[PDB]
Amino acid sequence: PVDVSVSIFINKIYGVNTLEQTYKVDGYIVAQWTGKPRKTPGDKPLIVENTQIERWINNGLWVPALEFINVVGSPDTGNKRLMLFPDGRVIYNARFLGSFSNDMDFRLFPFDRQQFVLELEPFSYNNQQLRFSDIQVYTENIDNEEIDEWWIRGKASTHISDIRYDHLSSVQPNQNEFSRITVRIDAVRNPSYYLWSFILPLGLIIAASWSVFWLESFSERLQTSFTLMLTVVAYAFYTSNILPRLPYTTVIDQMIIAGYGSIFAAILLIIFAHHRQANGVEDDLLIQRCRLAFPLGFLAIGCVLVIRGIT
Amino acid sequence: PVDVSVSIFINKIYGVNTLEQTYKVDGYIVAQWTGKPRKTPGDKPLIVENTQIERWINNGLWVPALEFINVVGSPDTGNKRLMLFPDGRVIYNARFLGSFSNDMDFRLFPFDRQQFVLELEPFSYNNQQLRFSDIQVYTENIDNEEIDEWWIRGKASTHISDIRYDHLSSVQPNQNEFSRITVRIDAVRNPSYYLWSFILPLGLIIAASWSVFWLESFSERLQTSFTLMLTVVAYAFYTSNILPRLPYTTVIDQMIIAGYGSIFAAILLIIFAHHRQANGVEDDLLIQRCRLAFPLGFLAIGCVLVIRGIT
Amino acid sequence: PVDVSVSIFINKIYGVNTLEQTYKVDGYIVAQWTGKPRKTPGDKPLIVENTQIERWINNGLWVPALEFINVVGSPDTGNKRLMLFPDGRVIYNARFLGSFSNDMDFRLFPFDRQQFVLELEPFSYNNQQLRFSDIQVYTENIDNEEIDEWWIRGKASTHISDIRYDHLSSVQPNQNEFSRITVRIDAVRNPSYYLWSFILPLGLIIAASWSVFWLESFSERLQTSFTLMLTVVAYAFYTSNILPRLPYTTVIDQMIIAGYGSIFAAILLIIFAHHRQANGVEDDLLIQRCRLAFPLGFLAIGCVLVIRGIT
Amino acid sequence: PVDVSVSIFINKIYGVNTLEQTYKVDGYIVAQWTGKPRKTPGDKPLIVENTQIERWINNGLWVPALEFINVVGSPDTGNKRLMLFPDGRVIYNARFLGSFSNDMDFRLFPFDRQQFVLELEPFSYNNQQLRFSDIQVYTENIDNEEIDEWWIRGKASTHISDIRYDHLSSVQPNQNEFSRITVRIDAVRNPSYYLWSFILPLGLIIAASWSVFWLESFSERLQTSFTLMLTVVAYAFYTSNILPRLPYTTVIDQMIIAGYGSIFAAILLIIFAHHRQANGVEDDLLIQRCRLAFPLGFLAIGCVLVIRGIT
Amino acid sequence: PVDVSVSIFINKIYGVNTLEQTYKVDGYIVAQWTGKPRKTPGDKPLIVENTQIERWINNGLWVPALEFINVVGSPDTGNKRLMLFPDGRVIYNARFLGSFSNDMDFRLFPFDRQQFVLELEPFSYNNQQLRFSDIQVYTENIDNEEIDEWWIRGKASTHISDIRYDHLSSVQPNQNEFSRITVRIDAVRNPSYYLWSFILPLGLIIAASWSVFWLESFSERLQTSFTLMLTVVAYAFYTSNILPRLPYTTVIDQMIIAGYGSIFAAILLIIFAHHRQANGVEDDLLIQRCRLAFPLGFLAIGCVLVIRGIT
Ligand SMILES: CCCCCCCC/C=C/CCCCCCCC(=O)O[C@H](COC(=O)CCCCCCCCCCCCCCC)COP(=O)(O)OC[C@@H](O)CO
Repeated sequence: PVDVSVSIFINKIYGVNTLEQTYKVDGYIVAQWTGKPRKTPGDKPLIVENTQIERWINNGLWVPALEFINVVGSPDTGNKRLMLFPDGRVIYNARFLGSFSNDMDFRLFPFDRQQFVLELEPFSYNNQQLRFSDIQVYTENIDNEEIDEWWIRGKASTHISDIRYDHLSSVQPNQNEFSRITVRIDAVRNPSYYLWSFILPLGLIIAASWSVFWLESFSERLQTSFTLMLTVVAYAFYTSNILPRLPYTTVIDQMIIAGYGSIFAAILLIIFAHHRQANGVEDDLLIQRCRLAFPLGFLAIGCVLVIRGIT
Repeated sequence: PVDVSVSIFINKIYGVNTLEQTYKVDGYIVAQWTGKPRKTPGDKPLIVENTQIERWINNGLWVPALEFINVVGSPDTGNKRLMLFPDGRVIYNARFLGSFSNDMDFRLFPFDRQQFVLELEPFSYNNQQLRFSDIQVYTENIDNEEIDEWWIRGKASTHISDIRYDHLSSVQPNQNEFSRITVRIDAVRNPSYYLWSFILPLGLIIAASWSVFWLESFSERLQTSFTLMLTVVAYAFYTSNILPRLPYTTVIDQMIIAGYGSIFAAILLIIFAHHRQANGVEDDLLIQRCRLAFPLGFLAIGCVLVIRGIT
Repeated sequence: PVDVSVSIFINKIYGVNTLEQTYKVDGYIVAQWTGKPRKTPGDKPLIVENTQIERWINNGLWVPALEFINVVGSPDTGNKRLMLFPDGRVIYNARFLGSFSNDMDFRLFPFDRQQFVLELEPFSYNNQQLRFSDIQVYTENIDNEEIDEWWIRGKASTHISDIRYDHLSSVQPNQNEFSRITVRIDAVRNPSYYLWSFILPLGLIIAASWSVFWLESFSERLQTSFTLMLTVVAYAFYTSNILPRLPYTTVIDQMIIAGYGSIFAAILLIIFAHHRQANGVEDDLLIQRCRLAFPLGFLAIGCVLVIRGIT
Repeated sequence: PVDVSVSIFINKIYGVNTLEQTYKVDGYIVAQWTGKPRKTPGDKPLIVENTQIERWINNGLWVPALEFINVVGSPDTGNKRLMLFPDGRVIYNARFLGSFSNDMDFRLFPFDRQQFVLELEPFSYNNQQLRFSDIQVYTENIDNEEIDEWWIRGKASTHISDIRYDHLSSVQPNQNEFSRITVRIDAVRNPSYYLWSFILPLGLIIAASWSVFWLESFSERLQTSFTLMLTVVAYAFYTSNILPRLPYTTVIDQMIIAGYGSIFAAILLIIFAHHRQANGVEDDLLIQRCRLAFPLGFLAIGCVLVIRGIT
Repeated sequence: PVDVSVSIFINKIYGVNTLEQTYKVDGYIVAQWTGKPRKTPGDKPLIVENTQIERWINNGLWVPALEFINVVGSPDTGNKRLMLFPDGRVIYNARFLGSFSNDMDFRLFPFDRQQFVLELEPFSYNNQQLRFSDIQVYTENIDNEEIDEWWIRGKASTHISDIRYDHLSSVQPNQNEFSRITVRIDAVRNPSYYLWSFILPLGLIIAASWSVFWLESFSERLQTSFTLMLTVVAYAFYTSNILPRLPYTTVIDQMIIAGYGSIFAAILLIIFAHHRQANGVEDDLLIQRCRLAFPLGFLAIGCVLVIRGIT
């Protein structure tokens, strides 16, 4: 088995696509193994750049192809380089930008924690085995972290494992296990834009909706409920036009649904308080009792949604 | 006829485009046939990766080109690999990401069932025949299925058939039939975001529109009908800005049309109840009889649309 | 002159871009001519696929380049293939996906008829002449036609003509005429989504705007006219956010302009009926006479626009 | 110096991007010079198409590279062709589609005049000099001009000049001057969609805003001013969602700003006319004097903006 | 060490993407070093263009690969050129268009200052050292500067430094330091569109919101507060649909939040002034005292945000 040591440098993680559950990573790959001794000009390391690599492969140089098994498409490889030492060592160094996919769950959207993952695996070998994985995310974004969309916690997690492919050759004593390198980078979204421009104003609109119980006429309470209903629709548009698309409801959308429910429940109470001929449009304490019971009932419902997400 | 056995691995189905009726599939192709015996270094399997394949074809190696006849454009092939055994077997292994087209019908949009299809066919041979097709959708997304946009039901359907091209050579005793592999994957859309953020609030807006018959003045009933009309337009915008574009009306759009109709029919009844000098603005039971007849009439219409889609 | 027979297969017409007046076509090209007799292995047809074609051209095989003179850019050619018969025949078979441009006129937008056009012409020869053109649009989309955006009427129109380039060599006895193949496919847009979700509700909003003449106060008529004006603006946004961009006004936009005009003309009549001290805010039959004259006047204007488009 | 004669054919100008100040041009380049006499098969012109050109360059054929110095990126060259005559002439013919940049000024947006520019220059030669430039915009779009986004006035302007690069070799007696071909095509935007769907309705909304001075109550005048303020915001959204993005204000945006100013100035006058206890809510001719002074003052302001743009 | 002198020409800086913190730069690279003397045809400079460069590298010409270490992906290189002098000098000249990333901070969005950065570094050498860097931004955009999105202040800053990579070979006496060229171009955004179409009208809407304290009824003050609340939501949509996406709040968004707060604080005061039975709906000077205290309190808050950004 040819031992291969790998170092991954991460320069930039960006472009998270929520519907496809993909993200872009730009960085370097440094693979190093040990072949047989060779003679190089000047008995010093020999450097072979981008298009000269292909001429060495045709002459019989063994350069294993390393594939990302989560990449969507083909990574946009930039500059490549080989460094053939006279004692046998070979260092392969490449620049990559690709779109990677992972199971990402945005159900706590403004406060979600993701885990960007890179999986590396030799494309056509089972007994060329990876030993060391060093991940150097040298971008110490701890400084000026508050201007970045994603905060990166911890350094990185590396893991060398053996993946078994049972859908393989009949003769598979050890001919169906492939070495795999997994890199995990934890991240936390930056909940400042979504906490000041989406959640705070939505709390004020819903809070102002309970003001409808302070008007002093049945006709006034009903008519201003439709303006409130139009305000929430105009707010669900401002939200859905900015927030990322998802196949489930986040915590912002569940507040909007509660906004529709609060206004609609107010309309039923306004109508019921007016047309029950036991309190009627005369002295009626159902409205006064509703000035207090509506904020409390909504606050309790806000707690049920706040424990559903955490659990 | 050279027998070819094919295995397709499906990694990711995503990016459904409703107007073009296309979708993206990423996975592997494994073709295997049996040529003539050859001598390989060490009498062990020989591996030929990406750019070394072209050097073997120039020397006379027979590598048939397999084409997807539903792909839109050219698939973005990544890593390729040949494995030439000494006893004659040849295994071709490639990575593909392409955009595939199929007749997709979204007329039940939030509850539609699709059928993603891959069709494979040799590009230039009629007596190189495919025998086996194994489809391994190993992505057991049954776990964490609720965070995915599409739920995949069943395993997969494979079928090897013979397609006849009558627009072909004059001498076509058997020279116009091509083997074809068809793969079908059933799917069901995830109706949670569209059932809580589009259908439920739309039911509340239309339900609140019937509240206009509880106001106690002709001037009030007419003026609040225009606010309701503005609310539905503001809702048709919030819907059309998120839902996928289609050349027909889905079930959400047919509710919006009923929303316009309900408000417009209310305006005619409000005006007619006021200007018929047989009940007039005095004691008038046409409005009271309309507090009940409007929700029932709309509920019945909702059933007609609910049976049109199923049938 | 080398006679060339051409067959075009059309698989998919989609992606109409209204501003650029381009559309995408995916299909096959089959060119067939007759060269000089050659000797092939086994005295049977010889097949030369994608990258092996270039090795035959370098050895002196004559493969004329056929260009689409309406394509915007360069078509994305997929698989290619040559079939060299021993008696001299050569069949060239390629897969193309390109963006094609034609003079498209959308002035009747929801009911417009287009004409998708493909123009083929040898890139560098004047006495290599095309004789036969067969267009096989085998996609019998007559079934499930109602789920497609474009309905295709008729089969196809083919035409072989000679284009003269006067901007050419001084010696042009016949050295400036190029054979050209023109393919025309008629189509009609699917006017169901645009007839139920854009035209019908717009007719209801404008019809409900004439209800402003049934209110019984000058203050009420004026104030509800501004809500109507806001409704039409909110509707012109919902329309312009979905309809394709164009450099002229379609029939939907001309109804919106009439919507603005009807409301604005109503405001002038409401104000004039109140401030003319010959009928004044007292008994005034100008408003009653306007309950009828407004729908009729608007209906007549709708006919003028309905004959302008047809003519 | 090798004399080079150039002909540019323009097929399509489209895709104007206002923020980047770029546009797309599709057409042909025909370069012709005179080398040394050669012997061709049959003593007739020899044609060398796309990939065979590279084999002639390797054997020492001089084919200068012509670069567009305004192109953003690299043009998407399609088919190429050489025509080597036996008497020495060489004709180079290529198909290009590229994105070109020029200083474009949209400050009169709906009535702006642009000037699409192509600049051509040999990439690495100073004494290979261009003599003739013929620009053949054969697209006589005078017919069906009204369905096109851009109207093209005049034919074309050509100019062969010498550009001096002072940032060049120390020995630059004449080794720093490069021949340059400049092509200019005048154009005028099609002001029909923007004159009927954006300017006319905006004139009606602002005109209807002056109707607020005809209501007969302080409470009514103030409340309907906020509906008008909401209408203009709803209109600035419909405008900014369709008009191209720019780093300055066009003439449409300056009308919207005047719309905000007119409504806001109306609010101050309504409040001031009510709370000055010299005319008060009693008989007050400041409002009546404002029914006339507001349209005139706004008309005069419209003239100041109409002379600022022209000057 | 081989001395390399570099000149960068900048043609166009555009396409700033605020979420990815990237921008596009188009220009030239001119590298010049001195190899060993060679014999050229005619004893004059020899020019080797695009595809002929690769044939010289295969024969042993040393052409170091220069990489941009901030580029996202791979730059779209256009025309290349070598100029081999007989005395040994070699000049490498290339055209590039790439997407570059830098730490960009938009927290003062309409008045932000950016710093576009290009970093150049040899890809595989440590003792090939860069000496001179000349940056020639010849685009004297001082003229017609007001039609450009970005104003460029100063000329350019160049810097040649040594970057140490400690993650490198065990034998690193000097084998881990790489020469680096850094180019910085200061810029200031053009605050005209965002100062007239976003900040001025937002100041008028908030100013008009304080007019609610001049109405003379509790019912009128409350109902027109909800129209104001709808206006601000309709304005936050018009803003968020045009302004660039960011992960923090700019100065425009902080005014919108103050707009929500001002209206919501007004609602509490309106309700409190009506339901405190010490001033009540009778003669109440809390509203009059609020006609003045609201503009002043908001003006002071506007100063706190105006000093937070500067500090
Ligand atoms: C299906 C609708 C489609 C289009 C929608 C149109 C938009 C809105 C609709 C309004 C009408 C709805 C039903 C109303 C039925 C009318 C009720 C009725 O029969 O009795 C009298 C008729 O009205 C009158 O005075 C006027 C006499 C004529 C009757 C009504 C006016 C013409 C209606 C124009 C229709 C458009 C046709 C064209 C469509 C393209 C009124 O009592 P009256 O006199 O004691 O007091 C009136 C006061 O002004 C003085 O006291």
